[PDB]
Amino acid sequence: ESDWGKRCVDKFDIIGIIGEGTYGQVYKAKDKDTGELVALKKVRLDNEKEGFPITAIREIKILRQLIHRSVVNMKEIVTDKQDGAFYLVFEYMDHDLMGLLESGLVHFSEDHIKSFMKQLMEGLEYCHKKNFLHRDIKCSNILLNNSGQIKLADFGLARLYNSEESRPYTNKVITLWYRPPELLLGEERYTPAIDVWSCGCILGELFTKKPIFQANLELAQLELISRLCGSPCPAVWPDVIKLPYFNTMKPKKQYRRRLREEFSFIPSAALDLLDHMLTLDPSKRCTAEQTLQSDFLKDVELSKMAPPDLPHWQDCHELWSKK
Ligand SMILES: Nc1ncnc2c1ncn2[C@@H]1O[C@H](COP(=O)(O)OP(=O)(O)O)[C@@H](O)[C@H]1O
Ligand SMILES: [Mg+2]
Ligand SMILES: [Mg+2]
Ligand SMILES: [Mg+2]
Repeated sequence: ESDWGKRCVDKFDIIGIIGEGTYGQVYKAKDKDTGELVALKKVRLDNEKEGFPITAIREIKILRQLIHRSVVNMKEIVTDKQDGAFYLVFEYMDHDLMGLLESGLVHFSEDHIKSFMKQLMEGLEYCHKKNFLHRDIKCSNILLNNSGQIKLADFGLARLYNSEESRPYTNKVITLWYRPPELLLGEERYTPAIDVWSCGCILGELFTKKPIFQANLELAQLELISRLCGSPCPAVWPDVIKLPYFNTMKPKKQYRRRLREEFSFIPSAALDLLDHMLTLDPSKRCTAEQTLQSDFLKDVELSKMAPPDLPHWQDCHELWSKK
């Protein structure tokens, strides 16, 4: 169906609110004609000074350019009854990574992690190849269904990136805990590397079940990053002295990288990949394509993997986890 925007929201049965969204609520709902479960993201128009939100417009333009298994795919746009909000429509996903981790109902085996990472990275690689930067990777933006299928979501901060030559981009992107060192240090002409750093944080978080860098503020965050990955310095990161806040934001002692010691409990192949993902110099950081060729992922056959043990009776989304 090419003919978007005309079908009515009342063709869906609204089951319940699953999210609080930037420009409207997110609903679980059911298709009355097909019986299919969907998520509806509301876009409210009324009382907006500038009408339909430029934010949703950007996301819509990006979503429409991406078709991949591991990336959220918007089915149609529907309207409130007329004569007024729109609703973006997506395949319903039972959970997101944050809600699950927080539920305390789940445990992820090495095999589960491999499978999740394989799917996340293939989604990410696809986006990068299309010249999109995600810029908001975090647990709450990764969706998982009961069949154990992963989808990268929330393209609300994504943008096109110039692969041919460098361009200046917005710096305060990515929630702080997942934000890479070059951004904390004020880079504006950054790269798809920023997203891979976010993913290495997820990977580590899957093993410890807690976000691996948890600070309030930027300087504090850099210090925590320094403590694990080593201080940023020219010896490992020559270009670092060119960054705006390098002198201003300086860690507290000149730390050694102790990533491999701190995460020794992790399997060695996972740990290689983690090491590479959390490499401070974005130009040395592995690409999304590189992660897929790693020991940890290269031989993961998805068809041959058992779905994980996820609750089929509770939908573990981030909003739920708070309530
Ligand atoms: N297609 C979907 N299926 C199931 N749940 C979803 C879907 N899209 C979003 N959600 C839930 O709604 C929450 C908000 O969605 P999102 O796209 O992340 O908007 P935002 O973070 O900008 O408010 C997500 O954390 C997720 O838990
Ligand atoms: Mg989100
Ligand atoms: Mg968002
Ligand atoms: Mg590697």
